[PDB]
Amino acid sequence: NIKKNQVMNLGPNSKLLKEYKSQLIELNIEQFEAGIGLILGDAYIRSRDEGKTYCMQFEWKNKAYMDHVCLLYDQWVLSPPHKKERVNHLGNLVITWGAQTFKHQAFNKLANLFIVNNKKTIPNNLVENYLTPMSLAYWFMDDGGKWDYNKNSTNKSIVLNTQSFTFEEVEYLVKGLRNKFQLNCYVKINKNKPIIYIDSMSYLIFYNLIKPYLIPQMMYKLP
DNA sequence: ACGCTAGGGATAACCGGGTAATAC
DNA sequence: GTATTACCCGGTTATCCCTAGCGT
Ligand SMILES: [Ca+2]
Ligand SMILES: [Ca+2]
Ligand SMILES: [Ca+2]
Repeated sequence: NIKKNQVMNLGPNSKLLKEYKSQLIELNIEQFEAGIGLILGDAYIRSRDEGKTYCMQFEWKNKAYMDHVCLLYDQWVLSPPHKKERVNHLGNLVITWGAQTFKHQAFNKLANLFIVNNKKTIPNNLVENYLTPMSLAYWFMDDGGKWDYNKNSTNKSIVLNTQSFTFEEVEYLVKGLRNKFQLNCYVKINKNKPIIYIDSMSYLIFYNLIKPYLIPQMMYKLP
């Protein structure tokens, strides 16, 4: 076998890299479980072939989170996160951090769940059959936040920013969250698009499930 | 008198395209 | 010359927080 340190700065078509890639067969349980939450959240899973391999591309303002995800997928990630500096239409500078895994058939398992016929969809019983506490944690860290951002608020209600999904898809996600994790949640409307509202009653239930997996610099998102 | 939420707006992300670097 | 592909880019906007001023 080959150590990552030996390949991480070779060319894309380097034979040693391909030999390093061939040693890896599957995502570990943690990378797959977190992957579910990430693809529900801020993650871009893509194929350049016809579904033979997939990679995940990442972009985040939060560098520490980017770092944490890169460490989680360490064996799949050759490069540190690269700084992305861009200029707005208003003239403002915008900083974010970019990273990607290399492409690999091990990522097909994640893609098969969501990417059917070249389009990001949600399967019927996704939450019920796949979403673990770890998945929920990464989903929250990607899409999660407060319902009440007022200073000195007593409201402990959570929001999951699911605006890219259809109303029907989000309803199914709600049905799952309620049945599997006993969360008192329902669909609400922002910009004529769906979000998931988790009531303040269920705050402790939600927080206890995800606490093992969240990082300090993502705690600001919690009420 | 003030908890709460619909609506605002500049991002913080998603999404594909291009290319520099091996192999043959 | 062609295939290969990880690390960038830049086009876009649905996010992701902030708050007006509604409702009681
Ligand atoms: Ca998202
Ligand atoms: Ca996010
Ligand atoms: Ca988006």
